[PDB]
Amino acid sequence: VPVSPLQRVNFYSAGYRLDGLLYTPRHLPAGERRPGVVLLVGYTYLKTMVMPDIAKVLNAAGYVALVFDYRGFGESEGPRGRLIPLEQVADARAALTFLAEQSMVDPDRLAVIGISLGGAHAITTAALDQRVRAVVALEPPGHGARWLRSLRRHWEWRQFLSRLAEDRRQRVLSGGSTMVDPLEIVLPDPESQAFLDQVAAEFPQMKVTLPLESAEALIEYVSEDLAGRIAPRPLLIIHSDADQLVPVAEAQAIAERAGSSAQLEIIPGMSHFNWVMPGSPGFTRVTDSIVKFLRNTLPVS
Repeated sequence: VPVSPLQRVNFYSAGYRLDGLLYTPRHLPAGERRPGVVLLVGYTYLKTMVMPDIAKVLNAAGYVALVFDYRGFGESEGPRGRLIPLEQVADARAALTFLAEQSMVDPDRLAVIGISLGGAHAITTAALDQRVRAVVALEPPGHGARWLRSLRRHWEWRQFLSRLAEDRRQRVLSGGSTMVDPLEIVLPDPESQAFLDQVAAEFPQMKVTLPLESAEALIEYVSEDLAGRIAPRPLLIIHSDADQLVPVAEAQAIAERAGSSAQLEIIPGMSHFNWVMPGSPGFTRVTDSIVKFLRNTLPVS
């Protein structure tokens, strides 16, 4: 049975039916198993954003790629907009189980690539799961509280923390968390706000609200504390100084904790959003860096 180059797939995570897209290289010989890559999207992003373009590059280099929506997001089941980082990591581990069961994939040659918050998930997933042979983390927050803290002036952060303590009281006493615009938690600079408005105008189905509980779980989410556990398995961290939404200091703090087997690559012309377009020079420089890392870590041969 020849495998279709593009399949809509479904698999479960904690009883929730997750929705994914499985990219297999065109005209792949029958019986041939290839390295499989799990693609992890960022904060409130849908699986159709950026990842189908990265999967196309990956398929041309001979790799099988799987992207999926986290529980509560996109086409996946789950409490709507309820973002709990360790649940997104558990979803990524269920995606590894599904991908390892595919006929065209070698279960012993699995890799994970994540963008931004998904990059922190790639690190956490590799730390807890030995099936991850290689990891790529693009623009990852190393410490949730430090990352979100840096987006506000100190007085604004203290005020946000008090709002969170009041919400913790209300959800324990009565059951529900206050639902907010995701940009009330990840407070963007005016530049990111303008791009995010453009991306939301194009993908209006990406519109969601998150419970304030998601800010508290993100504050307690420190992928830095687990980065060292990736032991001799390689990690590539791709970041830049130009990133105003996730400071490059986050990538630097992860690289110090991960050690010598990790490699930190700074790309000069690279903001949080200027490299996403497939025709852009930043897209080519990023995807070339990913493909080179995957080639000498998980060779197609």
